[PDB]
Amino acid sequence: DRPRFSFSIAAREGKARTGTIEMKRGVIRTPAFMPVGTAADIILGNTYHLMLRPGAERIAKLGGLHSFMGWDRPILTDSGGYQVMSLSSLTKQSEEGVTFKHMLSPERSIEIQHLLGSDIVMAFDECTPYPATPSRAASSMERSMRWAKRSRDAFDSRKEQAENAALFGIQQGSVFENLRQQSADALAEIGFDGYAVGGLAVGEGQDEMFRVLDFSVPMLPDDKPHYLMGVGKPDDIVGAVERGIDMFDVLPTRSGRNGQAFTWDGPINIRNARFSEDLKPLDSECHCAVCQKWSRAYIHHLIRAGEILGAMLMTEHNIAFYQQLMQKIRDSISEGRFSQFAQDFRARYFA
Amino acid sequence: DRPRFSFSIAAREGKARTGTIEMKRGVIRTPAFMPVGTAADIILGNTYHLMLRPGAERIAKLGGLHSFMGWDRPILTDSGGYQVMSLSSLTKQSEEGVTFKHMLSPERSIEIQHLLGSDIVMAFDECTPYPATPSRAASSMERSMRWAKRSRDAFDSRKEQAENAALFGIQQGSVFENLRQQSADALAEIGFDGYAVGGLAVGEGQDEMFRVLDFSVPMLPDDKPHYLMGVGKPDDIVGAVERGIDMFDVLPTRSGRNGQAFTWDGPINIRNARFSEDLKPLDSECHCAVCQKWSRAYIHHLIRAGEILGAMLMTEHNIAFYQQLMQKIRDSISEGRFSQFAQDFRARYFA
Ligand SMILES: CNc1nc2c(CCc3ccc(C(F)(F)F)cc3)c3[nH]c(N)nc(=O)c3cc2[nH]1
Ligand SMILES: CNc1nc2c(CCc3ccc(C(F)(F)F)cc3)c3[nH]c(N)nc(=O)c3cc2[nH]1
Ligand SMILES: [Zn+2]
Ligand SMILES: [Zn+2]
Repeated sequence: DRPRFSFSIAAREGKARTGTIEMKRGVIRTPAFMPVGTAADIILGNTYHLMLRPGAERIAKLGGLHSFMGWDRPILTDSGGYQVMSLSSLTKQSEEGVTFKHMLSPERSIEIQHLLGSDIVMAFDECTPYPATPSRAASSMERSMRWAKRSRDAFDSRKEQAENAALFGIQQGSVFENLRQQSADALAEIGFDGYAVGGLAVGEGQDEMFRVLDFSVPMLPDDKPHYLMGVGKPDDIVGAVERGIDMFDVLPTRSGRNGQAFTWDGPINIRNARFSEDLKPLDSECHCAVCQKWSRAYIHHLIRAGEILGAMLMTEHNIAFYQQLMQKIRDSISEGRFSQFAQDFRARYFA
Repeated sequence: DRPRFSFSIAAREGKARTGTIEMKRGVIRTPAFMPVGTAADIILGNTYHLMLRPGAERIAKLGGLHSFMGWDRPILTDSGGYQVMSLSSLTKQSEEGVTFKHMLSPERSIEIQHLLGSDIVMAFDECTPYPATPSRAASSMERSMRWAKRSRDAFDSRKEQAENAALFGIQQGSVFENLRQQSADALAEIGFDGYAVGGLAVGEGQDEMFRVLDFSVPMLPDDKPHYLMGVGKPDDIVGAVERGIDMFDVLPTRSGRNGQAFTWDGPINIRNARFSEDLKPLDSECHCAVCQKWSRAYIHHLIRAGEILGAMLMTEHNIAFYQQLMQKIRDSISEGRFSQFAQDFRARYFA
């Protein structure tokens, strides 16, 4: 039987790594893309949504999220505070947690994720808004580190969870190297199964995000997986892998419902009239079932007609494109040609 | 190679028949349900929509509807006037045809259907509004019969169409037995490959529809297929088969996008809170892939969350339910137990 959690690195090129995470419910090939489940080796559950509808205790009554969704492989859940702060109408923050229109604390977040039955559990953190002053970023990061210890202790108190799931800590510190270092040190002292880079993809832009990754990822333990939260476009993924990221989480699903398809030649808006007579598939190389069978012209027609089928075909293609991207990344690292792949990818994607 | 068109009756029970239509692109088992293609042995194309977007000449440039949609089996198209009269903003009717905000005439309707490349072509008719006085129903039916002859002649003038497609005539006459008889006589004198009962499912209600079918279907040639246009709910289908109908055309697709699932125990609205914890599949006997894998509770969750996936699962189930219904109808007629099936179906569907 597979272990609770075991990360092995099979090959490296620069800071890029490729390998596997073994968990009880399956193996996760890295670098990994983790799509939303309601849209792969692992999918994301939506803690914030589920805790409100139908509620975590109701999901548990129905047998947990794996049974509920019909997915027997690993599931990752976020800790819910990012979404509370982004989407909730009124919020009140304190050392105990966040109250919103409900109190979400480290202990309650871990318990919710336990009731949902997810395999990779995120610590309950605060995603510092951007921009942040050094003082505010430090106070925020310090609270997140106290919450990371509380998250660790709550997870360890639940036997079923401690024995069968894994817990990731989340680095904060905004764009400041010294605070990122303090955060990494605090997380490593507590000890986690994996480490996420939090507080990015919050308006800073790709150049700044990459600059922060340049110094932040090496601060995390090398022998554990690195998860960049909230990222991202295909070019963000490639650049983050070049900087040592192993795991990524939404755009392909959102894009698919809004007319946007990803291709090796960049994104296209299939509703544009230039596709009305285009008999090529969405992407010329894509092996997905949509591209095996249907043209841009027909998908354009369906979306313009308001047919749900059009958006679903777009979404299927986008998810498959992302997984082909991840496979090409894994193969190129394993073959020692990832630097060349990244160069060729960018030249064509942006041409 | 299959013939252009050949209808064979394999078994009968009362007025009900089961058999096959052979056409060049495939065999159609009857009684047949014909779903919309943009949602089976045959699908429906949407003449009215296609003639406006992208236009019939553009569909032909793209290789015809079979290539466009990725469907190599038979396609049926309506003649477009029903939809023009239902949906168009302004219309002007004359002996030549209908002008609307375009002129659609028998000749142009046949040409459009030729450019689309459909296999079963409907004559261009007028669906008389309900209720209609005897005088208005007669004048309308008489115009439709003149248009049926023009449709026949236009179809026969196009070699590719005459040699590879089939043409159905459409009976009109509102609810009046004498006019239905005159219409059937006129259509049989012209000669068609199949015969549709038009002018029903326009607000008259099931009792009146069945009363009209009781006398109208026997007026059509017994040795040719009978297509009831616009029908309908599962109970309408069963009763129409009991009255000699062989072919049916939308509700399962519309219902699937509006929260309604068909089951052997009647329709259910999956958004209702009573399904939020219901672990049973949509239908307890359905063999479709949705019912093999997911619960009412999860489909409820997806639709309530606004996820496109929920509506698509509902639609897949509804289409599959309809096809299981048709298979049970065909099998029960072939086995001589259709009368019993209809009785058992109604008792449970309405319980
Ligand atoms: C978009 N930018 C971004 N997203 C971020 C997220 C949310 C991750 C998430 C949550 C739920 C889903 C769901 F679709 F499955 F619902 C998908 C992804 C973060 N989460 C935490 N905990 N700390 C962070 O510092 C952080 C930074 C993030 N930047
Ligand atoms: C709803 N009631 C109804 N629909 C009727 C229709 C439309 C059939 C049709 C057209 C297009 C589609 C599409 F979904 F594929 F687009 C699907 C079905 C009739 N059509 C003609 N020609 N004469 C009639 O006398 C008649 C009576 C009809 N009663
Ligand atoms: Zn594709
Ligand atoms: Zn089903």
